[PDB]
Amino acid sequence: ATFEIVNRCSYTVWAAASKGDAALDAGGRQLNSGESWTINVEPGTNGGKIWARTDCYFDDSGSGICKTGDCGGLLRCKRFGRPPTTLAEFSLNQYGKDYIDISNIKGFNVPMNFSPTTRGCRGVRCAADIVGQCPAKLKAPGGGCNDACTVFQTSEYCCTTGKCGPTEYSRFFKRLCPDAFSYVLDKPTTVTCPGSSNYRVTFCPT
Repeated sequence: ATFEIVNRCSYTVWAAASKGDAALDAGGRQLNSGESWTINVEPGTNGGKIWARTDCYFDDSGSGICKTGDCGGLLRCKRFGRPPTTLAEFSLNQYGKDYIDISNIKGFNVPMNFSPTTRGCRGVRCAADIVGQCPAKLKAPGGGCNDACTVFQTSEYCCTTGKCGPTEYSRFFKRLCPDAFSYVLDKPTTVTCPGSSNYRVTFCPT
């Protein structure tokens, strides 16, 4: 499957793509404002994620640090990124269909559109100014808007027991971005696409 990753932000981002225990494609790359990077994701990938990282520094070996979304200090991510991270999430070729969503469960750093480039389903978007409107207690000093689990480490926010409800903090993310997951047991905003669809992830779509 092809994913075209487009940075429409005025600032540089370092895109990342992983399924948690491996890179997808090269796993990460710098995208200056306006740049596009097309990756190939193996059919059947379950639990893949694409995200932006901000304010990164990498040495010549590809080792360094990012203020949001850092994946063990690597340019080329093999693992998931440090919150806060707006997440484009997908599982491909799952009994004939693909499943996509955007999630704010690990917070928000950069606005995103995640859309098919092929027929048969709709995209999803979370492009509100979540960072600017972020509740004071969720603001990440390093940049971005943390989720409440990350900040407070409670069963209720992290849904540890598999029982949790919406919270004042989840409702903030849901108000600004109704079409993204705001907490683990949110009413799903997953889109079912034809199996083997292709996609585009656009940072700062508006």
